[PDB]
Amino acid sequence: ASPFRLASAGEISEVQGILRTAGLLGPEKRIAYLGVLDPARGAGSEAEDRRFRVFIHDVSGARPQEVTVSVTNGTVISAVELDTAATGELPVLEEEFEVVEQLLATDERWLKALAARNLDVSKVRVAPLSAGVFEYAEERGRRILRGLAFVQDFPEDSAWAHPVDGLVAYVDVVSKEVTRVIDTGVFPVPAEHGNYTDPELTGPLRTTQKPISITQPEGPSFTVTGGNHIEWEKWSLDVGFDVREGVVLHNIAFRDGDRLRPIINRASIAEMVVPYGDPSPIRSWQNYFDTGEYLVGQYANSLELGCDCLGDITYLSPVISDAFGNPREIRNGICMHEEDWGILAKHSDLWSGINYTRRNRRMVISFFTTIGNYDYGFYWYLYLDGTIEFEAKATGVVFTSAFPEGGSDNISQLAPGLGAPFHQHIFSARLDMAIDGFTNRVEEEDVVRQTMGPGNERGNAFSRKRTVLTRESEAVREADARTGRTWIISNPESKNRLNEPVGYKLHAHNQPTLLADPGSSIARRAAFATKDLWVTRYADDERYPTGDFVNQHSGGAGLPSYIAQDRDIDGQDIVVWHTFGLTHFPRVEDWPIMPVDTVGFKLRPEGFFDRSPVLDVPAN
Amino acid sequence: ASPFRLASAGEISEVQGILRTAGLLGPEKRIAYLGVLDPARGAGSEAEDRRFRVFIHDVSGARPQEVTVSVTNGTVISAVELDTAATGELPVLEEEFEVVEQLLATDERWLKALAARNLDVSKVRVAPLSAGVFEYAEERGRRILRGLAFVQDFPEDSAWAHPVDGLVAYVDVVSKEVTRVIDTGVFPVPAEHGNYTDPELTGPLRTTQKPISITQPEGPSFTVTGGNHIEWEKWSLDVGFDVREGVVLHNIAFRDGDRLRPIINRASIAEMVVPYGDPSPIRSWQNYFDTGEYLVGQYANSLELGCDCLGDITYLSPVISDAFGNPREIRNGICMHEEDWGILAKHSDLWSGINYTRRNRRMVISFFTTIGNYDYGFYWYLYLDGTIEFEAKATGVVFTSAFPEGGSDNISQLAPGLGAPFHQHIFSARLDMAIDGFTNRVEEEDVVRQTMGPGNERGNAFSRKRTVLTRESEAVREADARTGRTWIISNPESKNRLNEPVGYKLHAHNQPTLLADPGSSIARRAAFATKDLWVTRYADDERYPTGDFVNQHSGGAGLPSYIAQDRDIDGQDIVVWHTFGLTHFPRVEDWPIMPVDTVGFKLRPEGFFDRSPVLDVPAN
Ligand SMILES: [Cu+2]
Ligand SMILES: [Cu+2]
Ligand code: NA
Ligand code: NA
Ligand code: NA
Ligand code: NA
Repeated sequence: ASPFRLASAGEISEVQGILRTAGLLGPEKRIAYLGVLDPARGAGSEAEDRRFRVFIHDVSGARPQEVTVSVTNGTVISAVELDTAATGELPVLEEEFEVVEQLLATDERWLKALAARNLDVSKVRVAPLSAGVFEYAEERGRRILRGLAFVQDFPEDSAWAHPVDGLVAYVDVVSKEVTRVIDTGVFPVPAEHGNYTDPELTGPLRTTQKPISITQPEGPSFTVTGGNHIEWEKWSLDVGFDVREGVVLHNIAFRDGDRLRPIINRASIAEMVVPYGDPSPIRSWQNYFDTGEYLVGQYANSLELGCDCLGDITYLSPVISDAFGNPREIRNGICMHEEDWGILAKHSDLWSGINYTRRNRRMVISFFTTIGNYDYGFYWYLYLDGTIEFEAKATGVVFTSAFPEGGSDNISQLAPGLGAPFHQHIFSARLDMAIDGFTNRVEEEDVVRQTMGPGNERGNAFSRKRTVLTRESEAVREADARTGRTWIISNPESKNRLNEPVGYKLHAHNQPTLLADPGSSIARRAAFATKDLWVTRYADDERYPTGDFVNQHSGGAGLPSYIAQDRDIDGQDIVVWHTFGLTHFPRVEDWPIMPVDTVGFKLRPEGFFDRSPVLDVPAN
Repeated sequence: ASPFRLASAGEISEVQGILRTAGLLGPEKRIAYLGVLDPARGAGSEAEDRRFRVFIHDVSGARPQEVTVSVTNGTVISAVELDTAATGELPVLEEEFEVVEQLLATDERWLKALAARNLDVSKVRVAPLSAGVFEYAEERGRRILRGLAFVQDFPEDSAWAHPVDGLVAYVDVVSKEVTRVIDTGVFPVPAEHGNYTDPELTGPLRTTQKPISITQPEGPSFTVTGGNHIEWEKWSLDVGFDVREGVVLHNIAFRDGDRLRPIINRASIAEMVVPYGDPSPIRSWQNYFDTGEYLVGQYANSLELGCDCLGDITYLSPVISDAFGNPREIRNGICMHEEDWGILAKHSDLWSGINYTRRNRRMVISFFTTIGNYDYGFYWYLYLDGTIEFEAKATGVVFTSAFPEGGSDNISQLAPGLGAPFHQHIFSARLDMAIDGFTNRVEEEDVVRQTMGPGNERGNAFSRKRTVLTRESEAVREADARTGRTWIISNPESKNRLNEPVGYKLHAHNQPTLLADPGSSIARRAAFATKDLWVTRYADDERYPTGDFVNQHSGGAGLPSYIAQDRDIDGQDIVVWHTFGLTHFPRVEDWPIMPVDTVGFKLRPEGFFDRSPVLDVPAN
C-alpha cells in the first residue's frame, strides 16, 4: 500500500505492455533507463499513482524519447523526442560494450596496430569507455565510445596486467563505424601476470585465521514490513532502489517519545565521477560518471552470505528492467543487518559510586557494484544516538598503463613496466532535508579565535560563528578544515526545550575536491565536484547534480544552472548536495588487487533532542 | 627473558626495598611516579639490566628527588634533588585530591561563600584541579591545586548537574593552607538532576534490542607469550604499560616472507591536554594535562567482559606502584581481541569470469581511564593489510558551569540554567619510527594542481610533490587538508623491488590545533599542541612533548627546547610527534552523559611491500 514500495516485476511488465501497445517499443527500441517516480510534494490526497520514467534509445538512428507512464491508469502521460546534440545522449547500454571490441577486430587500422606489436587479435580485450566532449566536431550528436586495449593471455587471465599503451580508438556505436584510430608509438606490453588466485603469486594460503562467529540467537532487532519499510531502534525509513542511483533512502525519521520526527526526506548518491590525471592523449579524455553515464544500480552484485555480508543478514532483491522491458531480479542485491559498534557511553563516578557502561550498535544497509575494473561498496549506517553516516568502499583492480622509461609525474609504477595513472573518485550526496518538517535552513559554522586582551586577559577564550545561507547564489561553499568548518541544517520554526532551533550538523572529511583546471571539459561537466557544499531550493525536476543526460553533454547542466535561479533557501524546502572523494595516487600495495579504501560523511544531531536520546538503552 | 616484559609485583617490591634501605623512603615520602626504563639503543650485548625511574615527593616540604634504581643489581644508580620552581612540580598524588575538599570545609571564607548560597558544606563536592602558572607570584615553588564546587543532593546524585559558579579556591596542599578564595557573585545552582540511571529520567528501558553473539569457537588467532608478546597475522609486537602514558606498543614488526621487518620501535600517547575556552576568571586557568599532570595509567578501569569488551577477550593485568611502593594490580586493565572488519578486497571480472571476495580483520588493544568527570578509551588497531591506526574515544560527563542570563559566546546551554564551557581535547602521539631499521626520513607530500597549457592541453593533469625535512628547525609542520597533505616516513637505504625507498604514510584527521592566543600560558606550556607534526632526532631523555615535570611548569619545556638543537634528521634515528584532537562545543545531546566521540590517525604502507601483502588470505 505504501507509495514508496519497490518496483515489482508486475509493474515493469505492465510498463512494457503499455509502451508496446502505444507503438513506442518496436524491435529497434531499447530501454536505457527505467525507474519509478517519487510522489509529488504533498501527497496527502492518498490518490496513489505509480508513475515510471523511461529513456528509450533507437538503434537505427532515430531520435530517442523520454516517456512517463502511469501503471495505475495504464496510460502514457507524456512522450518527448530528444535532440541529443542539445541535451545530451542517453546512458550507455550494456549491449554496446561488446560492440566496441567486435567492430575494432575487423578495422584495418586496428589490426595494423596490433600486428606491429605482435598481438593476436583474439587475445585483445577492449575496455569500452565513455567519450566525454572534446575537440572532435564530428562527434556532436553521435553516440561515441572510446576503446583502450588489454591483452588476455588465456581465458582466466587478468587482462589489466597487460595494457597496450600508445593506442586508442573511437567508435560510433549506432552507425557501427570506427571514426579514429590513434597510435602514438609502441610501448612494451607489461609481461608479469596479475592473477591473484594463482598459487604462484599468493604462496601457500594462511592457516592461522581462526573463525569469528557472529550470530543473533533471537533474530535481528529490526523489522521489515511492506517489502522495504524498516523499523529499528526508534528509526523508521523506506529502502528504495533505482537503476541509476542504486540504494535510495526515503522518509528517514526518528520516534522521539510518541512523536515520529522527520529528518531526511530522500538520501542518495546522485552522481559519482572518476577523472584521470594523465595528460597522455591516450587517456587525457578519460572520466567515468559511473552513476550518470553507466547507471551503477544495474551492475549491482549478488551478495554472498558469509563472504560479502556476515552475520544475521536480511536481503532485498530489487527488480529492474532489461533493455527490452523484461523484469530482471537482482537476487540478494541489498544486505541489511545490525552490528555491534563498541562503547556507546561510559562513566565511573568517584562521588556517586556508580559505574555505568552501555554498548552502541548500528544498522547497515549496503550494496556493491562492479563497472569494469573497479568495485564500489555503498554503505548507509544508522546509529543508536541519532547519527547517520555514509561510507563508500573502493576496491577492485586499478586502471593501468605502461610505465614510461624515465618516469612520470602523473603515473605510479606498480610492477616492471606497469603504471597506474593518478585519478580521483568523487561522489555527490543529494540530501533532501526535512529536519522536523520541510522549513529548513543551512548555517555555516566556523571556529573563532580570540585575541588576548580586555575580556580575555589570559588569552584562553575561543568561540564560534554561524552564518545563515539565505539565497542559492551564496550557498556554494568550500571546506575549511583549519577553522573546523561544519554546516548545520536546522528548522527555525521547531525548537527544543531550551528554545533553540532543532538541527543536525554535517561533518565532512575535508578531502580535496576536483583537481582539474577550471577551464577543462571535466570541470564544466562535473562542476558539482569543484565545491564541497551546495544548497538548492527543492524542485521536482532537479534530480542530479550533472543533469538528466550526462553522456556526451557539453557542460554546465545540473547544479550551476539550478543555482542561477537564486531562490530563497532561508526556512524553506531545501536540498543539500555534498561533494566528497578520494584522491588516488596508486601504491605498490594496490596491485594486483586493491585493499579497500574509504571515504564518506556523517550527520549528528545538534540540539535536535532535549537530552541524550539513548538514556533508555539497557545494560544487556 | 624479554627486556620489554611488563613490570612484575616482585620487581616493584624490590624497588621499594632498595629505596627503603637507601634511606629514600621514610614515612614522609611518597612515590609520585614509578616506571621501567626502556633498554638503551643497541642492547645487542644481551646484558639485561631492569632499571626503574622513580619520582619521590616529600609531604613535609623537603625537596623531591628523581631516582633511578637497578633491580637487576639491587642498587641506586642516581638520586637527584629537584628544584621545583625551576624544573616543575611532581605529578599530582591521588591522596592530595581529598585534601582540597577537607581543607576548604574549615576555611571561614569558603564557609561564608557557601552560607550566602544556603548550601550545606556536607553536600558540597570540590573538584581538585591542576593549577597551571599564571599571575600569582606566591605560587612559585609551591604545590597548588584549585578547587571548583558542585552540590551532591544525596550520596548517589551526580554532582556535575549542580555547579556552584562564581566561586573558586586555591590550596597549598603541602603546607595545608587555603591561599585564596575568590567569590565573583552568586549564581543560581542549576536544579534539575542529571541521574542517568533514574527511571524518572530514562523512562522505561527498551525491550527491542536482541542479542548479538560474537564468539570464536576455535579460540583467537593471536598468541601471547612471555606475558606480553603478541603474534597475530604476521604482526609481532610487545604490549607495555606505564603509569604515566598507559598502554605503550614496542617493537611493532611485520613478518614479510621469512624476514621480520621493523616498522615502529615505540608508539605511545605521550601527552594529552584539555584546555578550556571560557574567559570567566572562575575557569580561565583550567587546563588538564591528563597524562603529564595526573598520570592516565594509574586511573585505568577494570574492563568487564560483555560490557566493555565483547567477544573472545584476552586480558592483561598490569602492575603499578602505589604511593608507598607497594605493588597494585589493575585487574583486567587491558583488553585484547580480534574483530571482523568487513570486506578486505573484492573484484568480479567480466573477462576472466573470476569472482573474488576476502574479508578484513583487525587486532584491538585497548584500555579506559577515568579522571574526574571524563572517561577516555585508547584503542590501537592492527589490520591485515599493514595499516596501523589509533583512536581515542571520549565519553563521561561534560564539565559544567552556570549558564549566564543573557547567554554566552563561550558556553553551551545544556539544561535550564546549566552551561558547559567550550574546550578542546588534544593528544600527542610519539612515534619512535623504525621503518625497516633506524635510518629514516620524513617527506611532506602535497597534491600539485597543474594549469591547462602545453603538455596539459586538456587541463586534466595533476601531480604531487614531496619535500624532505632535513633538519629539526624545518620539521615543525602544519596540516593542509585542501592540498591533501600527508607525511611519508621512509628508509632511504631499503628499497622495494621497484628500487623505490620503502615507506609508510601518515594520514591525519586535520582537526583544528590549539585555539588559545599564542601569548597565553597554555600556548607556552602546551606548545606541542600548536602544530600538527614535529620530527626530532632520537634521544634517550626526550620522552614527553611537554617535558618531564609538567605540573606548574612555567613553559617552554619539551618539543620547543628539543628542536632548537637543529639536529640532522635526513636518514637518521628519528621520532615523529603528531598532534590531533577534538574541539568540543557541547550539545544538548551530550547531557546528562555523553555519547562517545572519536579522533585519531592512521599509517598505511607506501611501497613498503613489493605487492599487496594480503594475497595469501583464504576465502573462509
Ligand atoms: Cu582509485
Ligand atoms: Cu569534551
Ligand atoms: Na549542447
Ligand atoms: Na527538503
Ligand atoms: Na621555571
Ligand atoms: Na627512530
